[PDB]
Amino acid sequence: ATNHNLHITEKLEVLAKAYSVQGDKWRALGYAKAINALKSFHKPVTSYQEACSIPGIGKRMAEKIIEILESGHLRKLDHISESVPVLELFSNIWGAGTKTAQMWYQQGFRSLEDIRSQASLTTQQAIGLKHYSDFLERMPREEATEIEQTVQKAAQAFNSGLLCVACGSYRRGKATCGDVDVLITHPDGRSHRGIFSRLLDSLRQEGFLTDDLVSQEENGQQQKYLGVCRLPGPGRRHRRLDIIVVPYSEFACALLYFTGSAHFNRSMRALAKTKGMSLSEHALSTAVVGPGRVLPTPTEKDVFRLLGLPYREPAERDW
DNA sequence: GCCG
DNA sequence: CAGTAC
DNA sequence: CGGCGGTACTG
Ligand SMILES: Nc1ncnc2c1ncn2[C@H]1C[C@H](O)[C@@H](COP(=O)(O)OP(=O)(O)OP(=O)(O)O)O1
Ligand SMILES: [Ca+2]
Ligand SMILES: [Ca+2]
Repeated sequence: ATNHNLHITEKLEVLAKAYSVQGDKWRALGYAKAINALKSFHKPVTSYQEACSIPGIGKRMAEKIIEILESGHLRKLDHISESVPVLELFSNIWGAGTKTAQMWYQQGFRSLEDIRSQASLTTQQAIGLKHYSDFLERMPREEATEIEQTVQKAAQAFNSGLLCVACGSYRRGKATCGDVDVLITHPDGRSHRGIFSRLLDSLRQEGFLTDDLVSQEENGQQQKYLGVCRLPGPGRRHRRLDIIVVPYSEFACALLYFTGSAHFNRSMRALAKTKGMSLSEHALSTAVVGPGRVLPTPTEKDVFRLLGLPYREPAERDW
């Protein structure tokens, strides 16, 4: 729909970003839920009382909204730390978070060139710094498709029955993507095994995979790769790529989880908890007693159904 | 930051 | 264990 | 006042 409260959310996003890079994770989360609540509200917010009735907006958030309504400006925006642009600069390095960004700032570093010459870097952060510009830009939707087809083609060379899906914002119909996550499975329930490691080998040989961030991550029977790819041809940029191989049993939940968004996932976890359940990339389960009971879910719709929730197409999962 |  | 990412 | 998910890898 249309955001009737753009004059409000524009300013709040600045604060959310400031709180974010300063390590204040929960405070940032509150702003994010608030901003989401505002831009999905059916009309302009016009009073403190009306603001408070909205779930996700309490007194402190309502005070700010009202200030914006009354004067058109937020005072807090004029008192945000001078360090925020620099901490944001450092936080856009893959492998570096707020703790690192603060350490670097406290060491006197103020630019990427300083990090490069005076700072110690993990192998991951060195790759993040090397591809900094390319990772900051979002790719055209059409490029996410080619990357998907590249992984798909290499995978079906081992087993034609394999199924590959690109999740994330791409699956949600965004015109651009921050990165690509390709989910791979097989319907026979077994042929997905033994594919992952020699798939990555193949993709390295043809020069598609350029760097590894996490070469291998084993979570249950899921296998995950985090790395960097680059399509053939002149002018092509380095892009963030994820490859997850999952068994068919967990495909619906994995699909649901990697499609996102992260806000949406969080909301579904909360909803699951109210019905005495848990939701992960692997399954929908009854709450812990020993472990819990895995409720089987062949399709994403079965997940919504077991949660007593009307299905939402991927395009409608922004939060 | 907000909620239960 | 702490930090980071998913 | 505590939860806002739980898990894996890197160092
Ligand atoms: N704290 C979390 N932060 C980010 N992603 C998470 C988190 N928890 C679960 N996920 C999931 C949801 C995401 O859809 C999935 C990977 O998607 P991701 O690349 O991070 O963003 P996105 O593809 O939805 O948007 P975009 O491409 O614009 O960055 O990881
Ligand atoms: Ca409220
Ligand atoms: Ca993505």
